[PDB]
Amino acid sequence: MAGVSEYELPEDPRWELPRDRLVLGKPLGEGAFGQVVLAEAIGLDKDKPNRVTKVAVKMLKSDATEKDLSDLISEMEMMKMIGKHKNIINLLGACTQDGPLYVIMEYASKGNLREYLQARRPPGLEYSYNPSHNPEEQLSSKDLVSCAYQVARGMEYLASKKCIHRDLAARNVLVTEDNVMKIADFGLARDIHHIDYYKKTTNGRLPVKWMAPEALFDRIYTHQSDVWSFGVLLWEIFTLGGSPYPGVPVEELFKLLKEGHRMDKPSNCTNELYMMMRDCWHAVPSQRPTFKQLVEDLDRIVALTSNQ
Ligand SMILES: COc1cc(CCc2cc(NC(=O)c3ccc(N4C[C@@H](C)N[C@@H](C)C4)cc3)[nH]n2)cc(OC)c1
Ligand SMILES: [Mg+2]
Repeated sequence: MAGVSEYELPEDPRWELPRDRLVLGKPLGEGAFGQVVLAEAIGLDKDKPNRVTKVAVKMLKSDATEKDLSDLISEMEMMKMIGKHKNIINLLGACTQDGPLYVIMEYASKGNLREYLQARRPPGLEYSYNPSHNPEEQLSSKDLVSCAYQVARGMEYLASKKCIHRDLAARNVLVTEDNVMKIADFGLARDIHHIDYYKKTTNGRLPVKWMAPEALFDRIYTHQSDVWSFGVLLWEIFTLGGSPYPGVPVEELFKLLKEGHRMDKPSNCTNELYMMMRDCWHAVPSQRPTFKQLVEDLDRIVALTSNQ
Protein backbone atom coordinates (compact mmCIF):
# COMPACT_ATOMS: atom_id res chain seq x y z
CA MET A 1 0.00 0.00 0.00
CA ALA A 2 2.76 2.44 0.98
CA GLY A 3 5.33 3.66 -1.53
CA VAL A 4 8.04 1.18 -2.52
CA SER A 5 10.63 3.74 -1.40
CA GLU A 6 9.36 3.13 2.14
CA TYR A 7 10.26 -0.57 2.13
CA GLU A 8 13.40 -2.65 1.94
CA LEU A 9 13.50 -4.92 -1.07
CA PRO A 10 16.16 -7.60 -1.00
CA GLU A 11 19.07 -6.66 -3.25
CA ASP A 12 21.14 -9.50 -4.69
CA PRO A 13 24.07 -8.50 -6.95
CA ARG A 14 23.89 -11.91 -8.62
CA TRP A 15 20.35 -11.19 -9.81
CA GLU A 16 20.02 -7.39 -9.67
CA LEU A 17 19.67 -5.62 -13.02
CA PRO A 18 19.72 -1.87 -13.81
CA ARG A 19 16.34 -0.54 -14.95
CA ASP A 20 17.94 1.09 -18.01
CA ARG A 21 18.70 -2.42 -19.28
CA LEU A 22 15.03 -3.27 -19.73
CA VAL A 23 12.94 -2.28 -22.73
CA LEU A 24 9.34 -2.89 -21.68
CA GLY A 25 6.81 -4.03 -24.26
CA LYS A 26 3.28 -5.33 -24.61
CA PRO A 27 1.42 -6.95 -21.70
CA LEU A 28 1.35 -10.75 -21.57
CA GLY A 29 -1.21 -11.40 -18.85
CA GLU A 30 -2.87 -10.00 -15.74
CA GLY A 31 -3.90 -11.66 -12.49
CA ALA A 32 -4.67 -11.49 -8.78
CA PHE A 33 -0.91 -11.67 -8.16
CA GLY A 34 0.04 -9.03 -10.71
CA GLN A 35 0.93 -7.95 -14.24
CA VAL A 36 3.39 -9.56 -16.67
CA VAL A 37 4.89 -7.84 -19.73
CA LEU A 38 7.07 -8.89 -22.62
CA ALA A 39 10.38 -7.08 -22.42
CA GLU A 40 13.86 -6.85 -23.86
CA ALA A 41 16.84 -7.08 -21.55
CA ILE A 42 20.14 -5.63 -22.72
CA GLY A 43 23.27 -7.45 -21.61
CA LEU A 44 21.57 -10.00 -19.38
CA ASP A 45 24.50 -12.32 -19.86
CA LYS A 46 27.33 -9.85 -19.27
CA ASP A 47 29.72 -12.08 -21.15
CA LYS A 48 27.65 -10.48 -23.91
CA PRO A 49 26.76 -6.97 -22.69
CA ASN A 50 25.51 -5.92 -26.14
CA ARG A 51 23.09 -8.83 -26.37
CA VAL A 52 19.31 -8.42 -26.20
CA THR A 53 17.17 -11.12 -24.61
CA LYS A 54 13.39 -11.42 -24.74
CA VAL A 55 12.17 -11.74 -21.16
CA ALA A 56 8.97 -11.63 -19.15
CA VAL A 57 8.80 -8.94 -16.48
CA LYS A 58 6.36 -9.57 -13.64
CA MET A 59 5.19 -6.68 -11.48
CA LEU A 60 2.56 -5.58 -8.97
CA LYS A 61 -0.63 -3.73 -9.89
CA SER A 62 -2.00 -0.31 -8.92
CA ASP A 63 -4.29 -1.78 -6.26
CA ALA A 64 -1.58 -4.07 -4.87
CA THR A 65 -1.34 -4.28 -1.09
CA GLU A 66 1.55 -4.95 1.27
CA LYS A 67 0.56 -8.61 1.19
CA ASP A 68 0.89 -8.74 -2.59
CA LEU A 69 4.37 -7.24 -2.42
CA SER A 70 5.53 -9.79 0.13
CA ASP A 71 4.21 -12.62 -2.04
CA LEU A 72 6.12 -11.37 -5.09
CA ILE A 73 9.32 -11.14 -3.06
CA SER A 74 8.81 -14.61 -1.60
CA GLU A 75 8.14 -15.96 -5.09
CA MET A 76 11.43 -14.48 -6.28
CA GLU A 77 13.41 -15.63 -3.27
CA MET A 78 12.20 -19.23 -3.41
CA MET A 79 12.93 -19.65 -7.13
CA LYS A 80 16.53 -18.97 -6.12
CA MET A 81 16.52 -21.84 -3.64
CA ILE A 82 14.67 -24.27 -5.90
CA GLY A 83 17.21 -23.78 -8.67
CA LYS A 84 17.26 -24.16 -12.43
CA HIS A 85 15.55 -26.81 -14.52
CA LYS A 86 14.86 -26.78 -18.26
CA ASN A 87 11.18 -27.50 -17.68
CA ILE A 88 10.27 -24.71 -15.25
CA ILE A 89 9.90 -20.93 -15.49
CA ASN A 90 13.31 -19.79 -14.28
CA LEU A 91 14.46 -16.59 -12.59
CA LEU A 92 16.70 -14.45 -14.79
CA GLY A 93 16.99 -11.21 -12.83
CA ALA A 94 15.17 -8.54 -10.85
CA CYS A 95 14.83 -4.79 -10.48
CA THR A 96 14.58 -3.96 -6.80
CA GLN A 97 16.03 -0.46 -6.87
CA ASP A 98 15.29 2.90 -8.52
CA GLY A 99 11.61 2.10 -8.94
CA PRO A 100 8.87 -0.57 -8.58
CA LEU A 101 9.76 -4.23 -8.02
CA TYR A 102 10.32 -6.17 -11.23
CA VAL A 103 10.92 -9.93 -11.31
CA ILE A 104 12.47 -11.06 -14.58
CA MET A 105 11.62 -14.58 -15.68
CA GLU A 106 12.06 -16.85 -18.70
CA TYR A 107 9.71 -15.92 -21.53
CA ALA A 108 7.32 -18.45 -23.04
CA SER A 109 6.11 -17.12 -26.38
CA LYS A 110 3.31 -19.60 -27.07
CA GLY A 111 1.24 -18.93 -23.95
CA ASN A 112 0.02 -21.67 -21.63
CA LEU A 113 -0.56 -25.34 -22.41
CA ARG A 114 -4.35 -25.04 -22.51
CA GLU A 115 -4.58 -22.39 -25.23
CA TYR A 116 -1.56 -23.95 -26.93
CA LEU A 117 -3.40 -27.24 -27.39
CA GLN A 118 -6.78 -25.67 -28.20
CA ALA A 119 -5.19 -23.75 -31.06
CA ARG A 120 -3.88 -26.99 -32.55
CA ARG A 121 -7.06 -29.06 -32.45
CA PRO A 122 -7.75 -30.80 -35.75
CA PRO A 123 -11.25 -30.12 -37.14
CA GLY A 124 -12.19 -33.79 -36.75
CA LEU A 125 -14.73 -35.27 -34.34
CA GLU A 126 -12.51 -36.78 -31.64
CA TYR A 127 -12.03 -33.30 -30.20
CA SER A 128 -14.17 -30.18 -29.81
CA TYR A 129 -13.87 -27.10 -32.04
CA ASN A 130 -10.71 -25.02 -32.35
CA PRO A 131 -11.58 -21.70 -30.65
CA SER A 132 -8.54 -19.93 -32.13
CA HIS A 133 -8.64 -17.65 -35.17
CA ASN A 134 -4.97 -18.43 -35.70
CA PRO A 135 -4.92 -22.24 -35.77
CA GLU A 136 -1.47 -23.81 -35.80
CA GLU A 137 -0.21 -27.18 -37.02
CA GLN A 138 -1.69 -30.07 -35.05
CA LEU A 139 0.58 -32.08 -32.76
CA SER A 140 1.51 -35.70 -33.36
CA SER A 141 0.75 -38.59 -31.02
CA LYS A 142 4.32 -38.55 -29.72
CA ASP A 143 4.38 -34.78 -29.32
CA LEU A 144 1.51 -35.14 -26.85
CA VAL A 145 3.24 -37.85 -24.84
CA SER A 146 6.52 -35.95 -25.02
CA CYS A 147 4.56 -32.91 -23.86
CA ALA A 148 3.43 -34.90 -20.83
CA TYR A 149 6.95 -36.21 -20.24
CA GLN A 150 8.45 -32.73 -19.92
CA VAL A 151 5.81 -31.71 -17.38
CA ALA A 152 6.75 -34.79 -15.36
CA ARG A 153 10.48 -34.00 -15.29
CA GLY A 154 9.72 -30.47 -14.15
CA MET A 155 7.48 -31.72 -11.37
CA GLU A 156 9.97 -34.45 -10.50
CA TYR A 157 12.60 -31.75 -10.05
CA LEU A 158 10.29 -29.56 -7.97
CA ALA A 159 9.50 -32.61 -5.85
CA SER A 160 13.20 -33.21 -5.26
CA LYS A 161 13.50 -29.61 -4.11
CA LYS A 162 10.65 -30.23 -1.66
CA CYS A 163 8.42 -27.90 -3.66
CA ILE A 164 4.65 -28.40 -3.68
CA HIS A 165 2.78 -26.57 -6.43
CA ARG A 166 -0.74 -26.87 -4.98
CA ASP A 167 -2.25 -25.83 -8.33
CA LEU A 168 -0.67 -27.89 -11.09
CA ALA A 169 -2.83 -27.36 -14.18
CA ALA A 170 -2.51 -26.93 -17.94
CA ARG A 171 -3.10 -23.22 -17.40
CA ASN A 172 0.03 -23.28 -15.23
CA VAL A 173 2.26 -24.83 -17.88
CA LEU A 174 3.84 -22.46 -20.41
CA VAL A 175 5.30 -23.16 -23.87
CA THR A 176 8.36 -21.55 -25.47
CA GLU A 177 9.14 -20.89 -29.13
CA ASP A 178 10.87 -24.29 -29.23
CA ASN A 179 7.83 -26.08 -27.80
CA VAL A 180 9.37 -26.65 -24.38
CA MET A 181 7.00 -27.23 -21.46
CA LYS A 182 7.78 -24.98 -18.49
CA ILE A 183 5.91 -25.24 -15.20
CA ALA A 184 4.72 -21.93 -13.78
CA ASP A 185 3.45 -20.46 -10.51
CA PHE A 186 5.28 -23.08 -8.46
CA GLY A 187 6.85 -20.44 -6.24
CA LEU A 188 3.66 -18.81 -5.00
CA ALA A 189 3.24 -18.48 -1.24
CA ARG A 190 0.47 -20.47 0.44
CA ASP A 191 -2.23 -18.30 2.00
CA ILE A 192 -2.69 -18.44 5.77
CA HIS A 193 -6.42 -17.76 5.51
CA HIS A 194 -8.98 -20.40 4.56
CA ILE A 195 -9.49 -20.53 0.80
CA ASP A 196 -12.84 -20.40 -1.01
CA TYR A 197 -14.00 -23.24 -3.26
CA TYR A 198 -16.32 -21.34 -5.55
CA LYS A 199 -13.74 -18.68 -6.25
CA LYS A 200 -13.05 -18.61 -9.97
CA THR A 201 -9.72 -17.17 -11.07
CA THR A 202 -8.89 -14.18 -13.24
CA ASN A 203 -9.49 -16.37 -16.30
CA GLY A 204 -12.59 -17.90 -14.71
CA ARG A 205 -11.32 -21.34 -13.73
CA LEU A 206 -12.29 -23.39 -10.69
CA PRO A 207 -9.12 -24.59 -8.92
CA VAL A 208 -11.09 -27.37 -7.21
CA LYS A 209 -11.20 -29.57 -10.30
CA TRP A 210 -7.45 -30.04 -9.87
CA MET A 211 -7.42 -30.54 -6.11
CA ALA A 212 -6.85 -33.96 -4.59
CA PRO A 213 -9.71 -35.12 -2.33
CA GLU A 214 -7.53 -34.81 0.79
CA ALA A 215 -6.57 -31.32 -0.33
CA LEU A 216 -10.25 -30.70 -0.99
CA PHE A 217 -11.72 -31.94 2.30
CA ASP A 218 -8.87 -31.86 4.84
CA ARG A 219 -6.84 -29.30 2.87
CA ILE A 220 -3.76 -31.53 2.96
CA TYR A 221 -1.24 -30.74 0.22
CA THR A 222 1.57 -33.20 -0.45
CA HIS A 223 3.62 -34.34 -3.45
CA GLN A 224 0.95 -36.98 -4.01
CA SER A 225 -1.72 -34.29 -4.14
CA ASP A 226 0.25 -32.81 -7.02
CA VAL A 227 0.33 -36.23 -8.67
CA TRP A 228 -3.46 -36.15 -8.59
CA SER A 229 -3.41 -32.85 -10.45
CA PHE A 230 -0.95 -34.34 -12.93
CA GLY A 231 -3.60 -36.91 -13.77
CA VAL A 232 -6.00 -34.07 -14.47
CA LEU A 233 -3.32 -32.36 -16.54
CA LEU A 234 -2.80 -35.56 -18.52
CA TRP A 235 -6.53 -35.53 -19.20
CA GLU A 236 -6.29 -31.94 -20.45
CA ILE A 237 -3.44 -32.92 -22.76
CA PHE A 238 -5.23 -35.76 -24.52
CA THR A 239 -8.43 -33.75 -24.74
CA LEU A 240 -6.34 -30.90 -26.16
CA GLY A 241 -7.23 -28.35 -23.50
CA GLY A 242 -10.55 -29.86 -22.47
CA SER A 243 -12.29 -28.82 -19.25
CA PRO A 244 -12.27 -31.34 -16.35
CA TYR A 245 -15.55 -32.87 -15.14
CA PRO A 246 -17.86 -31.61 -17.92
CA GLY A 247 -21.41 -30.99 -16.74
CA VAL A 248 -20.43 -31.74 -13.16
CA PRO A 249 -21.18 -28.74 -10.92
CA VAL A 250 -18.91 -27.62 -8.07
CA GLU A 251 -21.10 -28.58 -5.12
CA GLU A 252 -21.71 -32.06 -6.52
CA LEU A 253 -18.02 -32.65 -7.24
CA PHE A 254 -17.23 -33.21 -3.56
CA LYS A 255 -19.77 -36.03 -3.34
CA LEU A 256 -18.84 -37.94 -6.50
CA LEU A 257 -15.10 -37.84 -5.78
CA LYS A 258 -15.87 -39.39 -2.40
CA GLU A 259 -18.06 -41.98 -4.12
CA GLY A 260 -15.15 -42.92 -6.36
CA HIS A 261 -16.31 -41.20 -9.53
CA ARG A 262 -13.58 -40.54 -12.08
CA MET A 263 -13.50 -39.00 -15.55
CA ASP A 264 -14.01 -41.19 -18.62
CA LYS A 265 -11.16 -41.83 -21.03
CA PRO A 266 -10.84 -39.16 -23.73
CA SER A 267 -11.57 -40.19 -27.33
CA ASN A 268 -8.01 -40.29 -28.65
CA CYS A 269 -6.12 -41.79 -25.71
CA THR A 270 -4.43 -45.16 -25.25
CA ASN A 271 -5.49 -47.45 -22.41
CA GLU A 272 -1.95 -47.32 -21.03
CA LEU A 273 -2.08 -43.54 -20.71
CA TYR A 274 -5.56 -43.66 -19.19
CA MET A 275 -4.32 -46.25 -16.71
CA MET A 276 -1.68 -43.70 -15.74
CA MET A 277 -4.42 -41.14 -15.09
CA ARG A 278 -6.27 -43.63 -12.89
CA ASP A 279 -3.16 -44.34 -10.82
CA CYS A 280 -2.82 -40.61 -10.28
CA TRP A 281 -6.51 -40.47 -9.35
CA HIS A 282 -6.12 -43.17 -6.70
CA ALA A 283 -8.32 -42.55 -3.66
CA VAL A 284 -5.37 -43.50 -1.47
CA PRO A 285 -2.57 -40.88 -1.57
CA SER A 286 0.15 -43.42 -0.71
CA GLN A 287 -0.78 -45.64 -3.64
CA ARG A 288 -0.44 -42.97 -6.30
CA PRO A 289 2.78 -43.19 -8.33
CA THR A 290 5.64 -40.78 -7.66
CA PHE A 291 6.87 -38.35 -10.32
CA LYS A 292 10.03 -40.46 -10.52
CA GLN A 293 7.91 -43.39 -11.68
CA LEU A 294 5.82 -41.16 -13.93
CA VAL A 295 8.99 -39.93 -15.64
CA GLU A 296 10.22 -43.51 -16.03
CA ASP A 297 6.98 -44.71 -17.60
CA LEU A 298 6.35 -41.76 -19.89
CA ASP A 299 9.92 -41.86 -21.18
CA ARG A 300 9.34 -45.45 -22.24
CA ILE A 301 6.01 -44.53 -23.84
CA VAL A 302 7.58 -41.64 -25.77
CA ALA A 303 10.06 -44.11 -27.25
CA LEU A 304 7.21 -46.39 -28.33
CA THR A 305 4.80 -43.66 -29.46
CA SER A 306 4.92 -42.67 -33.14
CA ASN A 307 5.08 -39.36 -35.01
CA GLN A 308 3.01 -40.71 -37.88
C1 LIG B 1 0.97 -13.31 -13.54
O1 LIG B 1 2.34 -13.74 -13.57
C2 LIG B 1 2.66 -14.87 -14.24
C3 LIG B 1 3.99 -15.05 -14.60
C4 LIG B 1 4.38 -16.19 -15.30
C5 LIG B 1 5.83 -16.40 -15.69
C6 LIG B 1 6.25 -15.31 -16.65
C7 LIG B 1 5.88 -15.56 -18.09
C8 LIG B 1 4.74 -15.34 -18.75
C9 LIG B 1 4.96 -15.74 -20.00
N1 LIG B 1 4.15 -15.75 -21.09
C10 LIG B 1 2.91 -15.20 -21.18
O2 LIG B 1 2.36 -14.62 -20.27
C11 LIG B 1 2.21 -15.36 -22.49
C12 LIG B 1 2.86 -15.49 -23.71
C13 LIG B 1 2.13 -15.63 -24.89
C14 LIG B 1 0.73 -15.65 -24.85
N2 LIG B 1 -0.02 -15.79 -25.98
C15 LIG B 1 -1.17 -14.97 -26.33
C16 LIG B 1 -2.12 -15.93 -27.07
C17 LIG B 1 -3.51 -15.31 -27.30
N3 LIG B 1 -1.50 -16.34 -28.34
C18 LIG B 1 -0.29 -17.14 -28.13
C19 LIG B 1 0.42 -17.46 -29.46
C20 LIG B 1 0.68 -16.43 -27.16
C21 LIG B 1 0.08 -15.52 -23.64
C22 LIG B 1 0.82 -15.38 -22.48
N4 LIG B 1 6.21 -16.19 -20.08
N5 LIG B 1 6.80 -16.09 -18.94
C23 LIG B 1 3.42 -17.14 -15.62
C24 LIG B 1 2.09 -16.96 -15.26
O3 LIG B 1 1.21 -17.93 -15.60
C25 LIG B 1 0.37 -18.43 -14.56
C26 LIG B 1 1.70 -15.83 -14.57
MG1 LIG C 1 -5.31 -19.14 -13.98
